[PDB]
Amino acid sequence: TMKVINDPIHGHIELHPLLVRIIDTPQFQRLRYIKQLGGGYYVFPGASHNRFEHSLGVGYLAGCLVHALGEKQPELQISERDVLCVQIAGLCRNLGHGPFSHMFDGRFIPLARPEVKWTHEQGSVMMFEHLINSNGIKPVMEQYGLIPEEDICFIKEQIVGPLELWPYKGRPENKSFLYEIVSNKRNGIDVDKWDYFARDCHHLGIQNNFDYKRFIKFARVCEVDNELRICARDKEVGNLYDMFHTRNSLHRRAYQHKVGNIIDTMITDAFLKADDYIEITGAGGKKYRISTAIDDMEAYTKLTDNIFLEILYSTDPKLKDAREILKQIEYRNLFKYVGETQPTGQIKIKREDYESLPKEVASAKPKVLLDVKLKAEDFIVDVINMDYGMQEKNPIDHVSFYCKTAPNRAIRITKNQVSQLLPEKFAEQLIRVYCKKVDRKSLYAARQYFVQWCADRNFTKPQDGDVIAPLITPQKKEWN
Amino acid sequence: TMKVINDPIHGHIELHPLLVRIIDTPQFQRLRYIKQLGGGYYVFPGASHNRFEHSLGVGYLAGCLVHALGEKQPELQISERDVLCVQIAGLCRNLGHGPFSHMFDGRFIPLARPEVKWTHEQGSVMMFEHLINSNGIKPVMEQYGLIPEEDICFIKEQIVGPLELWPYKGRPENKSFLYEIVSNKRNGIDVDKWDYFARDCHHLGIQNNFDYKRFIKFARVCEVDNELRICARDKEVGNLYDMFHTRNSLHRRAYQHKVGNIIDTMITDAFLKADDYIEITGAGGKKYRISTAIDDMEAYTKLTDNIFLEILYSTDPKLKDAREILKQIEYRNLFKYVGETQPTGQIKIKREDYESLPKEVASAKPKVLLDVKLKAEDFIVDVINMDYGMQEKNPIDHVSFYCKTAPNRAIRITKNQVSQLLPEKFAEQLIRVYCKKVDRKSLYAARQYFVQWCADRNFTKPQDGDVIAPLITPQKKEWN
Amino acid sequence: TMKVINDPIHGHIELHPLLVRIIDTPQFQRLRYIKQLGGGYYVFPGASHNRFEHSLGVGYLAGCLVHALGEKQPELQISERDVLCVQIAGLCRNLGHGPFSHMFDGRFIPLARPEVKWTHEQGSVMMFEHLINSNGIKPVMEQYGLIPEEDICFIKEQIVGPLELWPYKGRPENKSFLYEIVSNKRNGIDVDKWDYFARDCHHLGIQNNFDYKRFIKFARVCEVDNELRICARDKEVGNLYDMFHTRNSLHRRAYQHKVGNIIDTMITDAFLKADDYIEITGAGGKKYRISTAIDDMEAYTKLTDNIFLEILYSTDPKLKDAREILKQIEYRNLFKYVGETQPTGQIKIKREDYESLPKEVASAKPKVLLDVKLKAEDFIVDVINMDYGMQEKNPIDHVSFYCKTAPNRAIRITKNQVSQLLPEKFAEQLIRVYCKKVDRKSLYAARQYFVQWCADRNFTKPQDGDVIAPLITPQKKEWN
Amino acid sequence: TMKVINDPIHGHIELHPLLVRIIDTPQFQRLRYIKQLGGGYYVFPGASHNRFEHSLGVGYLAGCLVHALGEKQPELQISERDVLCVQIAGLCRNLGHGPFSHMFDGRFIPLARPEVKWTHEQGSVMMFEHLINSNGIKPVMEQYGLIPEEDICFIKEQIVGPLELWPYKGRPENKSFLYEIVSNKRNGIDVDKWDYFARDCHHLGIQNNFDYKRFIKFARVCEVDNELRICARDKEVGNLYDMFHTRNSLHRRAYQHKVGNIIDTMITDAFLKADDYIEITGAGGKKYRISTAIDDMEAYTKLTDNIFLEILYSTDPKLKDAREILKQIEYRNLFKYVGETQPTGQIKIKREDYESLPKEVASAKPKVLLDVKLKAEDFIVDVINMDYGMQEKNPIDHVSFYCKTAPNRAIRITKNQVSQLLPEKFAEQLIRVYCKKVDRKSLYAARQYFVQWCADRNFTKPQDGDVIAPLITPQKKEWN
Ligand SMILES: Nc1ncnc2c1ncn2[C@H]1C[C@H](O)[C@@H](COP(=O)(O)OP(=O)(O)OP(=O)(O)O)O1
Ligand SMILES: Nc1ncnc2c1ncn2[C@H]1C[C@H](O)[C@@H](COP(=O)(O)OP(=O)(O)OP(=O)(O)O)O1
Ligand SMILES: Nc1ncnc2c1ncn2[C@H]1C[C@H](O)[C@@H](COP(=O)(O)OP(=O)(O)OP(=O)(O)O)O1
Ligand SMILES: Nc1ncnc2c1ncn2[C@H]1C[C@H](O)[C@@H](COP(=O)(O)OP(=O)(O)OP(=O)(O)O)O1
Ligand SMILES: [Mg+2]
Ligand SMILES: [Mg+2]
Repeated sequence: TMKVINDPIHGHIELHPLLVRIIDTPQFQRLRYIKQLGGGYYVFPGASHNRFEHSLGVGYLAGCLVHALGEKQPELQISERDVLCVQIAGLCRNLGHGPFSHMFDGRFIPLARPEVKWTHEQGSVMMFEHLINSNGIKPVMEQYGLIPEEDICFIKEQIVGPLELWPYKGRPENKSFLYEIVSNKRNGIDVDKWDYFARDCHHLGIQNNFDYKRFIKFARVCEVDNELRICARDKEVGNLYDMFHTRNSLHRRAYQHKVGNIIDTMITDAFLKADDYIEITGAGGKKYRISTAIDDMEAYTKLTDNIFLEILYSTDPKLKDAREILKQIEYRNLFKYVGETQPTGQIKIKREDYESLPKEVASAKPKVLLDVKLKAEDFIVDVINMDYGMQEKNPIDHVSFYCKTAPNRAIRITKNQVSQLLPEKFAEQLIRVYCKKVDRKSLYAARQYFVQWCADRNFTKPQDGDVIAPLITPQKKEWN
Repeated sequence: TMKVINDPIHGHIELHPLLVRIIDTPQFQRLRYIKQLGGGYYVFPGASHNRFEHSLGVGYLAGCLVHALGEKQPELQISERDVLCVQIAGLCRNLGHGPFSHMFDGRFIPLARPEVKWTHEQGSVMMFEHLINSNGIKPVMEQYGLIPEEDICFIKEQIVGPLELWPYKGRPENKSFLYEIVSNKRNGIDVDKWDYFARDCHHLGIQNNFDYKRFIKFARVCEVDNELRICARDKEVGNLYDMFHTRNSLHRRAYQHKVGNIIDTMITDAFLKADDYIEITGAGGKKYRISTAIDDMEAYTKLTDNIFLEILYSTDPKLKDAREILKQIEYRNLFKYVGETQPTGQIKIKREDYESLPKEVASAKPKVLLDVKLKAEDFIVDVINMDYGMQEKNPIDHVSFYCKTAPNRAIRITKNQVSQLLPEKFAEQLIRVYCKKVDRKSLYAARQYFVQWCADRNFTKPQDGDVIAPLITPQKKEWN
Repeated sequence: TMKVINDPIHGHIELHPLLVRIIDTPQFQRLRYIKQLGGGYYVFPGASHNRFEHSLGVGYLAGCLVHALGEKQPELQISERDVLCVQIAGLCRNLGHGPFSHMFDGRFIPLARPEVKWTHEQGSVMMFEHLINSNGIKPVMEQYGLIPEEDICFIKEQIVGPLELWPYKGRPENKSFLYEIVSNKRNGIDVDKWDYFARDCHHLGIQNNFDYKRFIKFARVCEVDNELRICARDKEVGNLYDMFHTRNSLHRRAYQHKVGNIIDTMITDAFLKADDYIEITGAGGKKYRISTAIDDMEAYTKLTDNIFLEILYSTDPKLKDAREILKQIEYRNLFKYVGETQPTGQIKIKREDYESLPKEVASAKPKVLLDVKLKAEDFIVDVINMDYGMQEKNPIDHVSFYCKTAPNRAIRITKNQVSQLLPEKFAEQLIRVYCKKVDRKSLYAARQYFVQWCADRNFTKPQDGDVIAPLITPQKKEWN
Repeated sequence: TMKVINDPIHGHIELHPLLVRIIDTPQFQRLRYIKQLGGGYYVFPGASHNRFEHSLGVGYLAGCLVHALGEKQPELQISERDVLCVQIAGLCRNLGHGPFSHMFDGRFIPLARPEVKWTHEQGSVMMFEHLINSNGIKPVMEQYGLIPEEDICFIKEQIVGPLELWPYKGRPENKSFLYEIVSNKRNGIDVDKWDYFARDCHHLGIQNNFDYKRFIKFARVCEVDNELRICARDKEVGNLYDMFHTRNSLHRRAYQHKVGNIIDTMITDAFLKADDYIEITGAGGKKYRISTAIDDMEAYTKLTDNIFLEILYSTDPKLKDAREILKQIEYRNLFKYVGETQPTGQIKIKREDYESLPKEVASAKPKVLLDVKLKAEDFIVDVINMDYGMQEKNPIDHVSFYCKTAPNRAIRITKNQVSQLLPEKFAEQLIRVYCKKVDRKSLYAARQYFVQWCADRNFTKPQDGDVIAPLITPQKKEWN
């Protein structure tokens, strides 16, 4: 019967035997060897935590919220079956993450298999399928009153959305609210965030400005457009705006730390140079690469942060180039950050243009004395899209609220009904430039190119522009 | 010699004997009987803390920062004398607060002595003067190397600004940075905030999004316009914006909680009805009122939260009206919140108009069935100015930064150099309306007046407008 | 309907309307004006907390545990009625505390009304009776399914024990376990402790070594001697020992801090000198003293920490003596701690003997040069009984455990089955001596008397004996 | 110049450039891949932390304490040189740890190379030597005013004790107190503990009962027996006893968790079965085993937790046996805990007897019906020595204290001068028995053997003895 796990964020979590059974598989335990924050550990030494513990946390909160709704509203007829299905989805939405988490689907796969479209969510589903089949979980699900045909569909839909109008098959419109819990496609307000805010802050040594327990206490289900949706108490609208401010602030300080990102980049680089030579045994002894392990779940199961050390410790001279990069990390000879700027007004930059940016920076011609001349391959240019989870859209516009005087009546709240101190935009781009040539003079040069390039493209003045390129900044009137 | 105090926020604080001597006086100990958050305790039961502990905290952080600067830059020639003066100012800037803190100078005095102009800062200075003189502190200051003539001036200036060009007398332009520590008139970034953020969050059960220790580690002094000012590392600019976001959020959730404010109001009302009958003995046996105790520091010394209980426990029928209000608080029959709205576009409301607003709301004529008709005296209207500490101004525009490549060279950073996700405005007004008549029907009515009044004045649509006044909201096109 | 309160220790607590109604009375709200830790605030400035918030906490935890038992074991047939009754007892066990909490029943009443026997528990019951009657709570109890005759008895028994074998009337032997929750007379393991551990640590700035949530998750009810009792999982026995270690450690560092205690003593002294002159209006306009207010609950209601300030701020020269003592506290001219010692071996000291100890210390004749000669009235001697809650008894010997392999079978665990690193004794006495004469030479003398007295009585050598009385310590062989 | 690192336990730590240089080496960065708590991660999912972060913490606290002593007492003439040497020793005392930390030197090496004597301390020294030489650190040490000949000796002595009367060469008797900071051989009170208490509690979700900051504030150096030693303020003696209670409690609940230990045991077993086949390249391409990598630091550098996954992911059938054990861990088919007991009175068990205990348990002949008969190889028996760090000795007897009235005069404090509630013994043994045969009937049998064996050897009655072996416990009178 049921187990208790002590978690520093949530305290003692009770786990239903079915969930234990799911947890105690190689597919799930694999998450113990995948850092939540990837290269962030190398900047924030507190951040040792792995996707495993985060997954328990999500599972538990999913459970908390669904239970709370059932207690508050029996009329919903939430069953233990529904509860466990939501918890399982909670536990399992991180199953698909690869080495160093977002480094893998955010940097490595895009560059190593550009044609394929892949997300950790896709992978979570496949890994889940594989986990169920490989471990005879279906019988156990039935033993506790679950219906695998319907429920496995439901669970997958919770994670990834429809597998193709009410587009969901796993549950009907009257249980629409269950899809809003683990991975909310409508506005991004889900228990996944709540766990990582708390867990990441605890580990990074930053403090979390969002109360998820509070939010659970005020959550109700109401009818909205013939769907039953989760609604938040009206006055909590400020807390929701703050939730996304907090998310943005965590990305600014931690998830997109300039050095954290450059380490992610150097690791990705090394993975690219090892991809040809590393072999991972999949189903039936068949062999895959780092970049193809995503095609066989038995291979993907063995693909974790360990790869990094496999490479670092290798003696094969095939891997000399990859290994040498990782060693530079250890000695802390990293590519050097040059600076940060943003596009101006309407200007927006797409993924297809990314490869051509180092070339543009090298093409800048600053009117300054240069010892060394720098080449496109010497520049790395990271473009980062910061938003409130919905590109240009305001997610609070996609949230339903209920007032105390009419608790069953859903309503909408506009930005102007809340505050004038809110942002007018909800998306932006940051551009970081780094140089692969580390010496004083290369770095000095790189600054001139960079700042010149900003001026050429009419980007925003880097904060330290006047100090790093005092001869370049005067040419631009707007800058001063 | 020196004492150690254990504080839940800062741990063990060391106190120089001179500071102990200052602390162990009636004037200072008085702060033990003054709640930091006033009426907020009646909403947030964690908020039992008094100004006393907050004052130690401020003192300590003042000391931390001044010491840190001296360690980092000996060339500043910060003396122990300077350190103690800053700490004393730190300890003493809350000396002038009255019962329930901001209730007293924010609500009570304005209404009870409208002709006088008064602030707790004014009072801190007078109370400090009184504390020094009444306790023979001057000899002790000299004993530890302080020069009372110069230093007492310095201390007062730190708290209140110039007592009347370099306008400060207590210290020269080369020590300009010492004025920026305890009460920063230039941009509001001071240790007072840092302590209350941490202390209030710990007690309220909210979490603080600002790392003051970090800020202290990155603080340097640089020349700016022939002044030596405290400068912050450039990349910490985001943390500063977040500091004020946090401040605004604390006000939204706690310091301006609608019910917290109404309790402050009811306490103010009771004080008004007792002001004629409560007598407080000042200097030479002379007697004062609650509203006149501010004229004699010996009387003000005895004016604390105790007044509230004096009134509650009184048997004198003179005080029946005041006592009856406090009893309604105990039974939780409070004035009832009707709703909240804001002015539109440019509209701004001054203090002189405040008294006339209940009258405007009563003058609204909603086209709805009314059992009761409500009068101006039945309405309370609270107008709340939310800003980043400098009305319409952005305080980060008044902050100086230094880059890592040129640490002595101060620079400025504009909003656009940081983010497009920042606010476009830095000030706003909230209007809350409450009704003194509590029954169902008076309340129902009050909602109609309120919503009608909003429509009449072209204010923003209250969030729950459609639910509380469904017959009123349709008339306004813009609202729907 | 139900309210949510944000508590820093427990987060958001939900409160049933009935409990709200009980809370929103003058008798309950009174607890807002009574410091949990009395004089400890004057040592630990974090400790601003009042009995009110503690009481909410205890209420909530009582609820948590009773709910957990019902969820785990439906066969117990715990009703909502039972739940609310336990919560009410939880909320209400601190109702009887007087000014500065344990100062009042621990020091003041014993000295001021020696003939009467009184405890805050007695008073909690009376105040509860008074609260129910004075506020028409009985109808509201019936409205929510409670049976006042039985339930009010039950609630009182939970707080104070039997009002006179199964000695309880409010509930039968089959619900015996409900008595173990709020105030466990059998072994002292109850939710009251769990709240104060957490709450006091949070405020004092100390850290709590006991996980009550864990304990709740492992709690079961089992049959023991034809009673149904709460049983703890066997392996949690170490945690229980640690619970009492933590309690003892809190008393050592905080609740019995030498200076905290002396302040309690000086406050008590001032109350004694004011007792004749302070009048408090009880039932029918009849008037009481501080020391007699315990006889009429209407008067006791108005007896709070406020008394302290009433006295401090008084101008009546009747109160000059009392007032002067409080002023010495403010200036921090406190009675001076001389030292601490313990009885040896079997020696135990009774409460009646307390009055004769100052006399013994003054009777010591140390062979040393004395400027001043000290008198019995110049000495204060505080005797403190430190135990695990049950004098000489080990409370874990009165705890029932269950094993995982037979969850319904209760068992006992002896000390030797746990560890040899546990204490061999569970009770002891500390003796502190203070001098009322504060000057260098009186204090120097006092140390000689004290240390001599220790030697005479064959008490333990004070830790600093050799430093304070180097001429006295050599005479005792055992000491060196 | 200097770097700042954000640590969740200590906040922002400043690092001197020299220390950064030491940190940014393969030898130091290796610690990132070694779990502080080894197998405890598999029980406490919060415990993801590695030795790396702990090492920074120790470095920083070493620095805090030495600085504090210098500030308090300039007469000590502590130089920046001394400071950095202490910090380097702090950073580097964990350099020698092997995979899963104490699993490696506590279980694996003892069994795999019984003839060799080895500790992580030995290895820390060797790894340090290797780190200095392999990275040209000596020049950098000289650049900052260090004298490698004297200082490297000093640093090593701090870690391991004398390398062979004042037995230390690195510094004279007048700087004796510097040896007490990083690794205190006299009484075990050092900054290593302080960091792990705080860091481990934060991660395990347990709470730490020891205030190291406080202790640093009250630490002074005094003369004791012609040495200058660190002394603690007398009244802090209780906090020290509590420090060790906390240590013992952490071991009870976490470091010696029965299942955590069994996982360590299964990992060890797998390492043994892989030891023959895993090869690790050391100096000059020469190859070592897991068990011999301790002989060449270049090989040891590459020996980390990674080994575990290397084995788990291997396809080599040489490793089938090792791999199969790790897989049982992943599926959570672990050896089963049977129970725990202790020796009685004087009985003590030496290391030489350990191998023979499974045999004794199998030799027990319980008078009960047995389906299966169990063999010595089916039993694991773990013997755990719990003490206060000094076997039978009380470490507080080896601590020096200073009183407030004579701060330069060291003194001693005995147990009886503190409390009678302290332990009478400071060392004990726990015996845990596990069965490798997991089925119902094997497990049932195992309990009979175990309990019978306890009875035979006159060990303490297992807590659940009566439930698991009701037929066996009656035979022993003492048990009942
Ligand atoms: N004393 C403690 N305090 C806090 N957390 C603990 C303590 N002991 C164990 N834990 C943690 C470790 C685990 O994540 C979780 C479960 O541990 P534990 O209760 O010992 O389970 P177990 O499986 O070992 O016991 P059993 O199977 O015998 O019930 O709680
Ligand atoms: N063991 C403790 N742990 C944490 N904080 C403590 C402890 N003991 C006391 N404190 C707190 C309470 C006070 O605010 C502050 C100082 O108390 P303390 O150190 O006992 O000074 P004291 O003035 O009582 O002793 P002395 O006058 O003999 O130096 O520290
Ligand atoms: N944003 C917040 N975060 C954390 N706690 C909060 C926040 N806002 C309020 N609290 C606390 C203060 C109270 O103790 C508790 C209840 O406050 P609140 O939810 O505002 O009730 P209320 O009575 O004002 O609203 P209503 O009656 O309109 O539901 O929550
Ligand atoms: N906003 C933040 N709040 C708290 N900690 C932070 C924040 N930003 C960074 N940190 C942490 C992460 C690192 O462990 C440590 C180093 O900080 P950081 O200033 O990012 O150094 P850096 O090397 O990237 O700056 P630079 O090299 O430009 O001086 O501080
Ligand atoms: Mg003292
Ligand atoms: Mg850097």
